[PDB]
Amino acid sequence: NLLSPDRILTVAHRGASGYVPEHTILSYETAQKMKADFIELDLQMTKDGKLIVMHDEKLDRTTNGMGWVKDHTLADIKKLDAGSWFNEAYPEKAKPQYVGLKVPTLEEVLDRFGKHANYYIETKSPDTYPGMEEKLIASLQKHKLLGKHSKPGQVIIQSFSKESLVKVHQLQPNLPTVQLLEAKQMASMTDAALEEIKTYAVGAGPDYKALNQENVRMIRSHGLLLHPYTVNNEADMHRLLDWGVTGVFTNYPDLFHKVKKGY
Ligand SMILES: O=P(O)(O)OC[C@H](O)CO
Ligand SMILES: [Ca+2]
Ligand code: NA
Repeated sequence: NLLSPDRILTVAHRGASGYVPEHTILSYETAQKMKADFIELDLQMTKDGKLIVMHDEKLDRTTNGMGWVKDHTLADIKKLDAGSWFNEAYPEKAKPQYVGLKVPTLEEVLDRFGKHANYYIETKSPDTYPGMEEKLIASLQKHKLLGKHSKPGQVIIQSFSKESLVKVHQLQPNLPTVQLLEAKQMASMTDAALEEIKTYAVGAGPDYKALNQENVRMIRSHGLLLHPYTVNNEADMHRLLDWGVTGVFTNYPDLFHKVKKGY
């Protein structure tokens, strides 16, 4: 069971993004081959209302385009190069085949992997994107990833926005959510706050730098899954697993897969 506290989950942060440009089909394919349990998506929305996968609200960092995603049509965004930026930023990891990779839609990612992947999907800035949760759920429903014979945990919805997750939970009670937390939030965490999270979410996803043995124990004592982000070096993977987290977001899913076998 994907949602079992006894199972350690490898969540490939924006795919195998330590090796391949984030949020490209190729990044997700690479994560799959590296035995990731989940491929992780960040959602934005185009001017014509299409959900696409991109971390930033703006095109500037990971494409040769400029401006807010929501000011551009999907057709115009599909003209962009979403791979070359990676070759430039990380020359030592550059590959010729990264040139010309495209921004995928949510629909394209679900179409690519179907039920062969598990999806960890974040609603970014959902208050700025009317209808984001409904469109997301509609896409999941039509790709047969929802329903009550669906595999529990095949999709997890995550967000920094509590509002977004409460909305998802109200619309789809059996769709597991995970509340994301910044270091500043996690540092002042209370039992009351965790009990509140537990009413709509099955787990918490904090900045791992805010974690210690005591508050890992605290989170787990509430029966919450615990998936800290973003864990990229092996020593920290060991430390967190030793403390008792139940998975991580990582840019190096192959490395975490190896580490977790010892726990
Ligand atoms: O990488 P960010 O900025 O989306 O941070 C949150 C983690 O990815 C967990 O979704
Ligand atoms: Ca994310
Ligand atoms: Na750019």
